[PDB]
Amino acid sequence: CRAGPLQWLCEKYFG
Repeated sequence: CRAGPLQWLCEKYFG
């Protein structure tokens, strides 16, 4: 996932 503010959130939850 793109390194946005929700990088951690995107990778951990949204794949």
